[PDB]
Amino acid sequence: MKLNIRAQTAQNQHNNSPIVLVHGLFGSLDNLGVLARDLVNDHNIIQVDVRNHGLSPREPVMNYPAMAQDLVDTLDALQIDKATFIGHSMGGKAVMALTALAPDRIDKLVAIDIAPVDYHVRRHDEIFAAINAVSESDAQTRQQAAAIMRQHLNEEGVIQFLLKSFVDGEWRFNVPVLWDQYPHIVGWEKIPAWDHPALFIPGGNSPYVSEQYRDDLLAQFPQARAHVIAGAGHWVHAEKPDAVLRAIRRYLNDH
Repeated sequence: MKLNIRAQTAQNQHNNSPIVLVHGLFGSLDNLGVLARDLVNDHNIIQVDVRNHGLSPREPVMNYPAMAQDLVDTLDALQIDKATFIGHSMGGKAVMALTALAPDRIDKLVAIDIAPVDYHVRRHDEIFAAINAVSESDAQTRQQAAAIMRQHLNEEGVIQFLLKSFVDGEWRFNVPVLWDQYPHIVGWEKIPAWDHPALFIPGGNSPYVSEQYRDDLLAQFPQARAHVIAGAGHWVHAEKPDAVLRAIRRYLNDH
């Protein structure tokens, strides 16, 4: 289905393909804004809210072919034939899945701290507990919500990231569905090889793109290029946006 988006025209015409930015689990279209603010200098930008996030529609189904189709439907809605896609984590998996569903609609591809693999672990139980605790309380403001979340989480950055989706005393993301479909989100459906250069940007202090996932990564992205950002965790763009942008532009210029 069509997604909620925020589009901005390039400040300068350079004959570049437009860039679609796709956030990760519990995120919203504002999360990759730091990248959009730089890339809009020479590209039309489209920031999307993934289904069940932000102000995009809710749907009980949450799998990658579905998220990939949403991207196609969104491109069709904006009458864009082909675009470069940049996705973080879950968003990166949606973009990678798009290569299998509609390769002709993709120009270049950037996957931030994510590998095309089923991680086979639960990594968000405490986050779900914090989210539910906030909902069960009488918290209305982000300050009140933060106080409760700190009782479950000790990573202030994660708490603030989640709170970007706490508005009018309600979570923007669809909690029951993200919980129910969680295995499919941390999971993956293997795809055919995409024989085109693809950029992967892992955080040096993150296990999302470690060596144990390399064989599977290359089997699906034979021409994958990895640019590890030293001293960065999972939300690489939030910690080292400059380093991420340098890697992105080097790839986009493909000299």
